[PDB]
Formats: sequence, structure tokens, C-alpha cells
Amino acid sequence: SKPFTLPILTLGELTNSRFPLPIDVLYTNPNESAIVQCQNGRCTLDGELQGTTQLLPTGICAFRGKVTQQVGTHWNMTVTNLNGTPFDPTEDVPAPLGTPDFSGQIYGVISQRNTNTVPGEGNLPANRAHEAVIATYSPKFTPKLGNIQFSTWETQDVSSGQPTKFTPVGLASVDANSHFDQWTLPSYSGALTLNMNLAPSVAPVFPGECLLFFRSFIPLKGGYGNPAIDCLMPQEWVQHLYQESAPSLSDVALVRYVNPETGRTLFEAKLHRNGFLTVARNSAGPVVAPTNGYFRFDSWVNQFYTLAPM
Amino acid sequence: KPFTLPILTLGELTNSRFPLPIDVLYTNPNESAIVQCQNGRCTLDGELQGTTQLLPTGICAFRGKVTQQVGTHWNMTVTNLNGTPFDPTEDVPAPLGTPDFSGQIYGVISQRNTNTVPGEGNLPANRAHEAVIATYSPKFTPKLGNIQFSTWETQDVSSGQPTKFTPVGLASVDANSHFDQWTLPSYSGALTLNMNLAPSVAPVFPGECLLFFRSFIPLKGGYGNPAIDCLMPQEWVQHLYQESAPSLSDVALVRYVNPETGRTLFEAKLHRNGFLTVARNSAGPVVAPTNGYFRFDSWVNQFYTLAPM
Ligand SMILES: C[C@@H]1O[C@@H](O)[C@@H](O)[C@H](O)[C@@H]1O
Ligand SMILES: C[C@@H]1O[C@@H](O)[C@@H](O)[C@H](O)[C@@H]1O
Repeated sequence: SKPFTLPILTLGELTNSRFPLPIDVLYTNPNESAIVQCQNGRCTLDGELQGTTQLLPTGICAFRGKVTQQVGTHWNMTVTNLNGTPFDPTEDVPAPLGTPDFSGQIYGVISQRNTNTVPGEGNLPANRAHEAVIATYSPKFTPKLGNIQFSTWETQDVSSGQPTKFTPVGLASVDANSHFDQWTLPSYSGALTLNMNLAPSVAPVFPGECLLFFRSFIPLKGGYGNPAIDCLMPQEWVQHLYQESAPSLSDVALVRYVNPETGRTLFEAKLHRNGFLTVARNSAGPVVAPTNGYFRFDSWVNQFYTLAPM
Repeated sequence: KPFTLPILTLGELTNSRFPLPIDVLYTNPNESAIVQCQNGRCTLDGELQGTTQLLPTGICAFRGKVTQQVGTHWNMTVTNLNGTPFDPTEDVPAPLGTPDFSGQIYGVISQRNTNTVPGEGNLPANRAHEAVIATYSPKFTPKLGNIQFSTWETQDVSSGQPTKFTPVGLASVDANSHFDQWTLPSYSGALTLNMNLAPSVAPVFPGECLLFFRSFIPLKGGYGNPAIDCLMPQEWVQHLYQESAPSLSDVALVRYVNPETGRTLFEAKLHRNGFLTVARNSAGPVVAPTNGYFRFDSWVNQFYTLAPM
């Protein structure tokens, strides 16, 4: 039986699995009323990706496809799998892997490199890129059906029928009107249709315990706010667990957040089979801990184990 | 502790020199330039070199603060990516993550103010705009803690506020844009020697050439199909760093294998300093099944003769 391990990486060496951002802090929010059911950064401890999760850091909240027509200014674009193959709505996933998993106005850059080349230009293609926003709560956001819409400030310099890439950067806004809610899933097929093939919701099932998140702060195109995105495990853990494919020997692994300098355990946590952490903590907010710290697998325990309060 | 490479197809790898997926394996035997990139550099026993760091989000990124205005141009002091002051006495070429090629790098500058306003709900103000960093410019001196960027925006950039550069692609590859992926920036300006560089790499055996992981990089406008070639993908850097396996010799023999058929498609030398060579004599992509990946075979020496591709 290949033993279970986590990579040895401080918070400053980890990245968020739900948006292309570094991890900034560990965070808890015991009194959260929302169901936590994100679809990116989902991976079982034995290395099975779930939801819309894929392995590339560059694939998180990215889209690939072709603009079909103009419809600020608005544009419709077909979306393929990120590897360029046609997305097959019959595959057992919620949406193309990499699709954003939260409601909001996602701000980024749309770029295009034409397929046709010009002989006068050494047989090279024309290009354009422009800022763009994708509203994931809109009824035109239907990645599961192979089509989404984005808007631009630019009014004309976007070409139909040409290869198109969305590179995410941040959020456009977090004002009331922008519907930013990190725990509200998009309707991947539109509002009249149920989401399918989701990774399951996660929650603590032990008194005194709460979810522990890896939190990143996300840039804003304008306006006021300090929005955050919380993931259940960083992208490097997803990648590592996928590589190792270690059998889970129980439903719950005991992990310790250790200070390598002093060799001391700062706190302990449960790492659950479906790929998320809980701690025994009675407050909300960031965890204040030495920047050299990281989680180390200790042993397999079970649902009856009582964590020492942080 | 036995040496390993991660098991990842090209479609599961990313470029260590720009935040892009790997598109193809590629050779260019007749390259006249010295290959001495500073990102994606890691020895086989897991020592990062040049300006290499572990975060995919850190590649060609900058953090710091705008100081003044001067297309509109802006001066920006840069810190380490973790926010701490960059110490020019540290033994690196420049802050880790700094771009390692000449060109006009296109991306977005974003800002989140330090001060908050009660009227506005005790939340800080924000702004982001397209920006371009010309790494060949005399104003590009990251080793001295200071760079310059330009924007189409003419005014909506604030001084003295935390600033982030998120790279997206190149602004142009026409002649006046000086894109040369193998020409290093002068991290302190042209009249100064770059220091603490990861070493140049080359085949030391007749009939061999470097093998690259190639990505195509987006363009803001104009014509071109520019590419960035890295010596090893970011995932290999991350994996080698984790395992810290001793290099038993100076050259590890690796085999590109088709997992379905078990067949070896070709073999390569993975050198101690962190790069591949193959026995091949033409420029262009390597044509190989999408399920293929490199697997560590054994250790050998500089004189081992590779099966021609
Ligand atoms: C509060 C304001 O928000 C947006 O309009 C920004 O572009 C401004 O610079 C300012 O930060
Ligand atoms: C060849 C041209 O290059 C730039 O001017 C782009 O903005 C145009 O859309 C076109 O691609």
C-alpha cells in the first residue's frame, strides 16, 4: 500500500485551485450559512478529480472556443474543452473542466489568433486582445451547452470564427448589482435546468469543528471591496494527490501544521476522504501562524477522533 | 531515494517561462543564440536557479507600488513576490519570477488601496488596466528594485498603493518590439553585468540538440505566432524540488513512452542542470501521441549515444 503524503509547501508556495491566485492565508468562518459545494479544487484523497477540476493552473476559470457573433458590447462564443476538442454535453461532468464555479462578473482578457494567414505577412496570422467580462449568473452563461457570452469595453475589434482564449484576471465588480457570491454555483445549462454530476457538498459533522479554507484575495477592475476566494485544497495538493493515487486507509487523515524551524506542532486538523479540512476552532477569520509552516500527514484516524482546539 | 519524473501528458503540463499550457515538444538545432533562460531552471536534485520560483502565478509577475507618472508611462518600485522588500544583495539575478526575455510583455496592472473609507463601507478602492512592460528598456531595472510600465489609460493609476502585474502575453512582435526569447534583460540596465545567473545549456555531443516544451503566447495585436520554449515545465520544477533526489550521474536517461502500447517512442538525455537533449537534426515539433510522457530509465554519462529520432 503506497503511503499517503502531502507535498511540503508553505502557504507562500501554494496557489488557489478556484482562481489563478497565490494562497494568502488559512481562514475559517464557522457561522457560514451557505452550502459549500465548489466544483474546482475538488479531489479525493486517493487522487480522483471531481466536479469541473482539472490539473493545469492555467486552466482554472479559463475558456477556449470561437466567437460566433456580436449580440457595453456583447459577444457570443462557443466553448470547447480546454485541450481544443469539442465539448461533449454527455460526458459526466457539470461543464467543461476549468469552468468557473461561482456567481460573479469575472474580469479577464479575451485574445485571438486567426487560423488564416496572410502571404504578405510572411504567412502569419492577425491577432487581437481586449479586456472582457463574463457574468456567470447570466442566463446566457451556458458552458454545459457549449456556449457563453462575454462583454467588452471595446466596441468592434473582436473577430467571428477565430480561435479565442479567455485568460482570467479578477472580478469586474463586487457591488450589489454584480452578484458576487463565491458559494453560489452558476447554472451551467441556464436557470431552467438542474446542474448535473456535481462534486458533493462538504461540511463538518462533529461538534465544535468548522471547515478550514485556503484563502486568496482577488483583484478588482474598479469600485470598492476586498473580495476573497476560498478553496478546499490548493492546486498543488490536487496535483500531488492525483500523482500519488494513494489508497485511503480510513475516511479521515490526521494532519499537523508544523513549524519546521522548531519542529513543533502549531495545530492539528482532519483531512477528509472527499478532499477538505476541518479544525476545532471557535472563531472566524485568518489563522495567524509562522510563514514557514505546512501540513504533514500524521496517521489515519476516524470520524470519532477529537481534535485539539486551535 | 530513487529519482522520478511526474506522470503527466503534454496536455497536463505548463510552461515555466510564461503562464501558458505546453502545446508541443520542439527542437531548433540551428539556433545561433546562447540558451540561458532564468525561469524554469532547476537542477535534477531540486535546487532552483536563476529567477525561478515555485508558483505558477509568480512567473513573469511583479508586486510593488507605483511612485509617479511620466501611451502613459508609470514608475513602479518592485518587491519580492511575497511582499517583503527586495534586497539587491541577495544572490539572485533579480526578484524571483522576473521575466527572463526581451520583449514587450502585455498584461494587467491592478491595485487595491491600503486605506479604507467609512463612507464607502470601510472597503478600499480598486482599479485595473492593460499595461505593457518593455524588458529591453533602460528603465527596466528590477535588480535595482524599480521598473516602468505603460498604459493606454491616461490617468486612473494611483501612486503609493499596492500594485500587481498579471502577465497575459506580448503586446507586439514586430521589429521595433525587440522580442527575442533568448536575449536576457539587463536586470540592472545595459552597462551592468547580470549576476548569479543560471548557466547556459547546450548539447555537448555531435548530432544532439536541445529539446524544448513549447507554448504559443497571445498577442495584443498585429501579426505573428510567437512561442516561448522552456527547458522543463513548471510541474517538473515543482516535482524535482519536492523530491530532492541525489543525482547519481551527470545525465539521466529518460524515455518518452506511450502508456497504452508500452512502446518507447524515443529517448532523451536529462542533464543534471535541468534540460533535455535528443539525437535530432531538424527544427520543428515532435509528432507524438497525446498520451505520451517521459519516464526515468537510468543514469548514464556524457558519452552515451542516443537512438536517433
Ligand atoms: C472608487 C473608484 O473605483 C473605480 O471607478 C476606479 O477606476 C477608480 O480609480 C476608483 O478607485
Ligand atoms: C491585424 C490587426 O492587428 C491589430 O490592429 C488588431 O487590433 C486588429 O484586430 C487586427 O488583428
